[PDB]
Amino acid sequence: MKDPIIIESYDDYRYVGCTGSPAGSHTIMWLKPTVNEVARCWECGSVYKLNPVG
Ligand SMILES: [Zn+2]
Repeated sequence: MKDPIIIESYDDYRYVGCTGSPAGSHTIMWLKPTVNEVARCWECGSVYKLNPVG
């Protein structure tokens, strides 16, 4: 929940899709960090972050 993984957004509130890793580890699933915030998986359990990017 610091800064684990980056999802390049261009919106403040956008979703993510992971499969665990670039190495295809689990299924596919969908989360949403926010510019201020973070979000956790349930399959890999990785936390993911949004960026302030415009
Ligand atoms: Zn995952």
